[PDB]
Formats: sequence, structure tokens, C-alpha cells
Amino acid sequence: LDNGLARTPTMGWLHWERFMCNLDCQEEPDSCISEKLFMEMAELMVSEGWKDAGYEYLCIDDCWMAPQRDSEGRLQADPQRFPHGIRQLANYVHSKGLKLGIYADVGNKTCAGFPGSFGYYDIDAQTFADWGVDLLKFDGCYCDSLENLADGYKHMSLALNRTGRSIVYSCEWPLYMWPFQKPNYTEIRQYCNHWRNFADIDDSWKSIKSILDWTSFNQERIVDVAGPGGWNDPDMLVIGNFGLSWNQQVTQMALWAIMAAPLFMSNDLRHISPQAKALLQDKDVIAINQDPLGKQGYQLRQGDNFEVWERPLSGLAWAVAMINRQEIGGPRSYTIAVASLGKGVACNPACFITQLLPVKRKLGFYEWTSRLRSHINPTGTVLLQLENTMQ
Amino acid sequence: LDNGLARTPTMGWLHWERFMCNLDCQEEPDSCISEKLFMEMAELMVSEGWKDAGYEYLCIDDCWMAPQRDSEGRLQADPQRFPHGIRQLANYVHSKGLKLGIYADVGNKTCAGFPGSFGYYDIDAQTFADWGVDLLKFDGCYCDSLENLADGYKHMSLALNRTGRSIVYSCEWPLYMWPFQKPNYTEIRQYCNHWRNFADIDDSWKSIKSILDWTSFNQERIVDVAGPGGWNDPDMLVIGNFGLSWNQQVTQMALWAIMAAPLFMSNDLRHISPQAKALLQDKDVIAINQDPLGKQGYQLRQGDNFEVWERPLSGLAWAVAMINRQEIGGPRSYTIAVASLGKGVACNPACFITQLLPVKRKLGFYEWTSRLRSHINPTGTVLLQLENTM
Ligand SMILES: *[C@@H]1O[C@H](CO)[C@@H](O[C@@H]2O[C@H](CO)[C@@H](O[C@@H]3O[C@H](CO)[C@@H](O)[C@H](O[C@H]4O[C@H](CO)[C@@H](O)[C@H](O)[C@@H]4O)[C@@H]3O)[C@H](O)[C@H]2NC(C)=O)[C@H](O)[C@H]1NC(C)=O
Ligand SMILES: *[C@@H]1O[C@H](CO)[C@@H](O[C@@H]2O[C@H](CO)[C@@H](O)[C@H](O)[C@H]2NC(C)=O)[C@H](O)[C@H]1NC(C)=O
Ligand SMILES: *[C@@H]1O[C@H](CO)[C@@H](O[C@@H]2O[C@H](CO)[C@@H](O)[C@H](O)[C@H]2NC(C)=O)[C@H](O)[C@H]1NC(C)=O
Ligand SMILES: *[C@@H]1O[C@H](CO)[C@@H](O[C@@H]2O[C@H](CO)[C@@H](O)[C@H](O)[C@H]2NC(C)=O)[C@H](O)[C@H]1NC(C)=O
Ligand SMILES: OC[C@H]1NC[C@H](O)[C@@H](O)[C@@H]1O
Ligand SMILES: OC[C@H]1NC[C@H](O)[C@@H](O)[C@@H]1O
Repeated sequence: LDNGLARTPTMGWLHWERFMCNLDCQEEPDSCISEKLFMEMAELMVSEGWKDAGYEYLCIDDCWMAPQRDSEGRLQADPQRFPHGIRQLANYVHSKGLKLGIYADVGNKTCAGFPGSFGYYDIDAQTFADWGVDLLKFDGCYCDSLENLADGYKHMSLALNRTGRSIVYSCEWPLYMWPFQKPNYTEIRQYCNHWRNFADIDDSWKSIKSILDWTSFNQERIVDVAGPGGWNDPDMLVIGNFGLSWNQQVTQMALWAIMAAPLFMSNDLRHISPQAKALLQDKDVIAINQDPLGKQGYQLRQGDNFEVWERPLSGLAWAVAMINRQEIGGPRSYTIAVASLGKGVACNPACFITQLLPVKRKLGFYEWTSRLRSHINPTGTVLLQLENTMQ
Repeated sequence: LDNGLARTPTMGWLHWERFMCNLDCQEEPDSCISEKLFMEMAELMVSEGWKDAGYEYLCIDDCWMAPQRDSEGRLQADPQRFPHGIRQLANYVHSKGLKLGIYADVGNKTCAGFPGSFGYYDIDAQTFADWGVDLLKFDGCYCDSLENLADGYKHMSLALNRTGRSIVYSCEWPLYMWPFQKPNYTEIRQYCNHWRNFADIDDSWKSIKSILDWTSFNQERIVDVAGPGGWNDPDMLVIGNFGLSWNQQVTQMALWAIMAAPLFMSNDLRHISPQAKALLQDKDVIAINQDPLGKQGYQLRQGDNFEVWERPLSGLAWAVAMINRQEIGGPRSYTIAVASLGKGVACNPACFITQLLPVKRKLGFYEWTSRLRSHINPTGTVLLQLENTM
């Protein structure tokens, strides 16, 4: 989407995977979708260095609506859980130096069942723009035919542009189109800052595996569409929660940066391990995700329950991610000739390889002729940066 | 097995899951099955407080044999990876105040392919007893028919008793027998200090779930056989390794204590988080696994992606483990009336409930009439101890 926005992949936070559709403020106040929730997440992002890291978009997800619309025809917040309305939440958010994201649906209902945007595309867009929204997640539940999905998705893009406001439009167009026919990513790219590709994400090394595996499966179709202003969305960062071990949390971080995925944390910020914070806030690794060049990574090689990913970065740099898919035994050794790395460019005549994950460590120089040895942890990932030189 | 042994479930450590059958000492010396491996694990168990915790059995698994037997007769260690022989390893291990375990097979070959024990039952047994072995894992690969499995398993048990030596006999009888016919656990109990029931274990929350899920599935059949001298083995403690998150590692610890499973750590002791060390060495939680009464726990209730387990302990005590199987969102609330707990005994007229896991915390008194409230972590377990008034 030629809108000036998402020049690198959007970073921020999103309630869904951690807070889902909890609307019982009575017994579970500390996790119902209330303004205070975002009031508090926002408040933190600032004080805990999430902004300096580069997370900027506090994003509301599904389950913020009232039962129905006011009498014009406009979406409202919940009067109970959002007494102050979005108008003020926006104001507050902004004062913190952040941007606010919101949710709505292409259909007749959200995936939860609160009013859809259909028929109301023109009016929702403006309604949002009046509030001070800086992002939209546009979901695609409750849709008759592909024709409505397509026209609906497109029609919203136009209505947002018209408002006059810089609003990151994030779409789920392909995910929903998928089961019926291949999506025209070329065309999608035209209307959406970024698009959701596969199933929802869990707190499971299983779910992760299946995303990478499905992603890598049809990379031929998606890696190339990806660049400045339009990204492949493999869904939220779940690091900080419960489901993944350390090496699985690295694997997540590494491959999201490799894949040039947007980085949307979905977690209680108020209870997070030094572990994960420091991982989530890794300067070097955010860089790689955030590389100005904007070429998506891919799966170079595979087999022997090992996986090789790599991403080209600007300045003759390249990222190498090596995964170990054997769940059993110990650290396994895996080695390749740097001759096979970066299509053969980085490391001609030589490259400087420093390791970023699981721990930050310079490794020597590396002639064209040489091989890189390595011990990767079961279900973990080793993340290298290869630099050019000349020495 | 009426042998004076495993009066509470055996604790120690086992190479397999973490080190497997790595025999390449050239390129991976830090993890090949070498005496120095056991020399090192032993040395640590001592210094790191693993012994004081109650881990006592340093256990060699598969892949310690030579190509073939001496002439006699007898099984040998690898000349290269075990130059000093088991004789000496035993001696050393003992001097640390620990007990050595070894491995062999019912069949013609181990699961790897090194000589089986068949035909050699009488001689293997003695061989081991000469070496000073204190445990045997008897595996059941490479077996024609169930008859040989049965007779082979049994025959060994007698040969061991006869040696004259206290040797904890750990069998894999049921697991192999399964896929053909239900096992007679009554019978097995008679010959084995503990028995492996299900598939191997991985470094996966998957694998865990499936073990509990399979165990609770047929608890009818197995929970009652269990008690002093004969345990159900749900396979190794894998905490400390790579594959499980914290709340998954607690879930494992809690439910191993609930189940009255033996505690066999399989990990590199030389590189382990404070996290895991403290969890593996939890006094209170070992106690519950170690309760002298020795009744196995079971699944009280299930549904709503929540699971309630409970074990009765001596002295009107009971353990309650509540697991949360929803892998999404956050801490879920789950509650029941203490009236339902421990068949209705603990908490009549009242109980003291202190939480052990995830963090050790007293909770007040709990009248008969009261319900216990609780926020359990996704894939975690909350593990309580109920003391009845009284
Ligand atoms: C909605 O309507 C249109 C529909 O596409 C959209 O117009 C486009 O807006 C962008 C806004 O930047 C324009 O892109 C610019 O093109 C000119 C060159 O002619 C440059 O000034 C801009 O350069 C910036 O970005 C560069 C690209 O990487 C950077 O290198 C550089 O540093 C600059 O900062 C940018 O390329 C584009 O020309 C128009 N297209 C049209 C229709 O003419 C509009 O912005 C949208 N409006 C809203 C409110 O959503
Ligand atoms: C180990 O393998 C040998 C086969 O070489 C078994 O001995 C034979 O087993 C078959 C039964 O399937 C008998 O019919 C033969 O008479 C035996 N052959 C000989 C030459 O003695 C042996 O019992 C096997 N044992 C186990 C437990 O698998
Ligand atoms: C071999 O078998 C006998 C009988 O099962 C074991 O005897 C029991 O051993 C414990 C410890 O000696 C006693 O507490 C029980 O009272 C014994 N019961 C019987 C039947 O006498 C014996 O210990 C075993 N011996 C060895 C060394 O393996
Ligand atoms: C499983 O085997 C057990 C143990 O042998 C069987 O119980 C024995 O049965 C014999 C008669 O066949 C009795 O005389 C013994 O007293 C029993 N042993 C003991 C001490 O219990 C048992 O019947 C078998 N189980 C089933 C249900 O098939
Ligand atoms: O609630 C439905 C759900 N579909 C998929 C998205 O991840 C989520 O935010 C959206 O709200
Ligand atoms: O190969 C030996 C190996 N076979 C499978 C068993 O279950 C495992 O624990 C044993 O050590």
C-alpha cells in the first residue's frame, strides 16, 4: 500500500492472544478488555523501554464494541468497559508518544459477533479518523462470497485514504480467501500495509512449527511480494507468556526478524521475565527485522531435522537462521560452507560473522573457502550476522 | 517385588533421553557415553545437593556394551569408552555414597543392537552382581513371542534374587506386551520393582500431555497395583533440558509426585538453570512423591480444558494438582468445593491448605463448606497440600 506507512514492518502490541475476549470485569478485572488495560499497557511500554526498542502501536483487538451502533449509524465503545470512549483513550495514548490501533470486521459481525463494517465502510473509516486511530486490523469473519470479501477489503482501503489520515491498514484478506482459491498477493499488496496469511497462533511450539512450516512451504508465492509498505503477517509475538521454552522463544524472535514479519507482542507486559524482556528488546535483532532494504528471508535448506533460513540485509549484510527440529537428545552439530551462504556473496572474499542468538558472540573472520561449525539446541535457533570485508 | 527395595519410588539419574546413543567420542567428547560422563555426573550429584535431595542411583542406559561377550561367557564394557570396566566404575560410584545402575535386554540384542541377555540370564545376573551393580533396567527389544517376553522377564528376576545382592529390578514388560494383549499388572508387580507402561519420552510438552493423557485413561487398570515395592513408570524427568517451558516443567514435577512415579533425571547436570535445579530439588515436592504410605494418585475430574488430580498421603494429608490444558489466553480461574476433595475426608471438619507449586504459599484454613479458588497458568499446574484439621 503506497501510503507512506510501514516503510519497515510495524511494531507494537495487541491484546488478542493473551487477553482474548474476556468481558467479565466482575471476577476477572485484571484481564477484561477495559480502557484501564490499555491505559496500563501504554503506561508501561514507555517506562520499560518498549518504545525505545521501537514498539509504537498499542492495538485494541476484537471485543471493544457496544451491542449496536448509536443513532446516526456509528460504532460505539462499551459504555461499561470503555466509559471514556475511544476519543479520550486516543488522546491519552498519544500523549504518551504512542500510536493507537483498533479492530473491525469486513462482514456483518466481528468474529465475536459485534457489528460488522459492511454497508458502513465509508462511515466507520471516518468515525475512526475522527477518534485519532493510527491503525486498523480489518478482520474477515461473516462473509457470504469471495466477491464481498474482495470488494469489502478494497473499499475500506479507499475510505481510509480519503479520510485524510495516516492509518496503517492491516488486512486478513488472504487467510479467509485461502480455503477457496489462491490469493492474488500482487493485488493484495496494493491495498494493505500487511496481510495475515495462516491460522491463528497459540501459546504452542506446535503452532509456531506449523506457521514456519506452512510459510516456508509456499514461500515461492509470498517472499517476493514482501517489501516496504507491504508485509507478510505470520501473526503475533507470543514470547513472554507460558507455552514456549527459552529456545522456542528464540526460535520465534529469530525467525520473525528473518521473515520480515511485523512485531506485535501479545502479552501481559506487567508480568514478564527479565529473560523475555531482554529478548523482546534485543537491539541487534530488532535491526535485522527492521532492515531498511526490506527483502523477506526464506528457507535456504532443509533436512536431517535441521533448517536453514537466511535474509539479505542492506550493505552486503545477511542474516542466517539455523533451526534444529529434533526434539530429543542434546545440542547437535550442523555445518556448511559459507560458499553456500547469501547466494555466495557475503563471504566473497571473506565475511565477519558474529552470533546474535541464543547469545551475543563475535566469531572470527571467514574466508570464502571456510565452513561454519555450530551446535544448535533442540527446538532452538542460532542466529548469525554475516558482514562484508575485504580484510 | 518383595525384595526389601523401592520401598518409596527410586530416585536418581539416567543418561538416555539427554545423551542417547552417542558413541562418537572423537567429535562430541562431552556427550559420548564414556566412563568420564558418569564420573562427572556422579561427582556433581554429590556437590550440587542432588544426593541430599534424595537422588541416589546413577544409571547407565543402553549403549555401554562391547560388540560381543568375552570367552566365557560374559558381557563386556566398551574397551575404548569404558577402559576401566564397570567393576571400577562401581567402586568409584560407591565411594561417593551413590549406587550405580546398568542396562540390558530381554532379547537377542539391545534396542541398539548390542548382545541381549537371552540364554545368558543366569550368567548376566551374576556378572552384574560381581561388579556391584545396584540397579538393572531390563529392556524388551528383539523378542519373537510374548511367551519369551514373559519367561525372560521372570527368569531374570529369580536370577538376580539368587545372586544374593540387593539389585533394584526395573522392567519394561508391559510396554512391550501392550500392543498385543493387556498386561497382568498383578503378576508383573510380583517380579518387578517398577514397570515402564507407555512410549518413550521426548523433550516435548506434547509427549508429556500424551503420557498423562494415556495414564489417566487407563488408571482403572494401574493405579491400584501401585505401592511400596512396585511402581508405575511414566519415564524420565526431562526438566532442565530445552523443550519445556517453566509451567511445563512444573506440570511435570507435580504430576510425577502425584503419580508416585520414580524420579529419574535425564539431563546434563553440568549445565542447568537455577530455575530447574531448585525445582528438581524441591523438598516439599519430593516429600509428596516420597510419601511413606505409597498410594498412587489419580484423575479426580476433567473437562473445561482443566484437569484435577489428587493423591492421598499418610496422616490425613492429600495432594491436589490442578492442570490447565488451554494453550491460549492467560491465567484461568478454576474452583471446586473442598467437599469434593480427597473423597471427602481432608477438610472434614476443615483443612490447612498450603500451595507448593508454582510458588510455595500458605493459604488460610478451609472449612468443610468452603470452595477453593484458583488461577492456573496455561499448561501449568497448581499443586496444593491439604492437612485435615483434626
Ligand atoms: C492516499 O492516496 C494516495 C494513493 O496512493 C497516496 O499518495 C501517495 O502518497 C505517497 C506519500 O509519500 C507518495 O509517495 C511519495 O512519492 C514522492 C516522490 O514523487 C516522495 O516525495 C515520497 O518519498 C518519501 O518516501 C520515499 C520512498 O521510500 C523515501 O525514499 C523518501 O525519503 C520520502 O520521505 C514518496 O515516495 C506518492 O507519490 C503518492 N501517490 C500519488 C497518488 O501520487 C497518499 O499519500 C494517501 N494519503 C493518505 C492520507 O492516506
Ligand atoms: C532370539 O532369536 C532366535 C532366532 O535365531 C530365537 O531362537 C529361535 O526362535 C524360533 C521362534 O521364533 C524357534 O522356532 C527356533 O527353534 C529358535 N532357533 C534356534 C536355532 O534355536 C530366540 O528364542 C530369540 N529369542 C527372543 C526372546 O526373541
Ligand atoms: C529374594 O526373595 C525374598 C522373598 O521374596 C526376599 O525376602 C523378603 O525380603 C525383605 C528383606 O529381606 C524382608 O523384609 C521380607 O520379610 C522378605 N520376605 C520373605 C518371603 O522372606 C529377599 O530379600 C530376596 N533376596 C535377595 C537378596 O534378593
Ligand atoms: C494375573 O496373575 C495373578 C498372579 O499370578 C493371578 O492370581 C493368582 O491366581 C492363582 C490361581 O490361578 C491363585 O492361586 C493365586 O493366589 C493368585 N496369586 C495372587 C497372590 O494373587 C490372577 O488371577 C491374574 N489376573 C487376572 C484377572 O487374570
Ligand atoms: O476475534 C477473531 C480474530 N481472528 C484472527 C485475529 O488474530 C484476531 O485478532 C481476530 O480478532
Ligand atoms: O534402546 C534403549 C531404549 N529403548 C527404549 C526404552 O523405552 C528406552 O528408555 C531405552 O533406554
